[PDB]
Amino acid sequence: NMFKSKHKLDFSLVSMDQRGKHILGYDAELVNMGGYDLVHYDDLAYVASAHQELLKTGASGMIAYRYQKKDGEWQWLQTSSRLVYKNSKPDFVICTHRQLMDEEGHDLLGKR
Ligand SMILES: O=c1cc(-c2ccccc2)oc2c1ccc1ccccc12
Repeated sequence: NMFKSKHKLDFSLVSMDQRGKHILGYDAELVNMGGYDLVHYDDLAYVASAHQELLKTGASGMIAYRYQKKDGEWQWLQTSSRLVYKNSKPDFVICTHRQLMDEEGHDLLGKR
């Protein structure tokens, strides 16, 4: 139930596992989709704090949030993020996701 993806430092998508493409339901549309565009409104500030924590410390722990698929439906995801460096400089973002059920996302939502 877990899949990986790679993003630029603005979290625009670069590549994604074929497992994740089947869940999200979007390859041609993957490069046109910048960051924070398909994240739920109630999660944008919390999700942006993980982006700040990623750039500040180099890693972001598992956080639960809602992402919109192609069908318009919201998907509960929990993602851990790590940085890839090019000579000590941050280069890309590597994310590890896990597809969650609605009850699983609600339980992790109540932990923050
Ligand atoms: O909306 C972006 C896309 C993605 C994303 C996730 C799964 C599939 C495709 C894009 O997630 C994030 C985004 C931006 C900031 C994030 C911070 C922490 C964790 C995830 C973030």
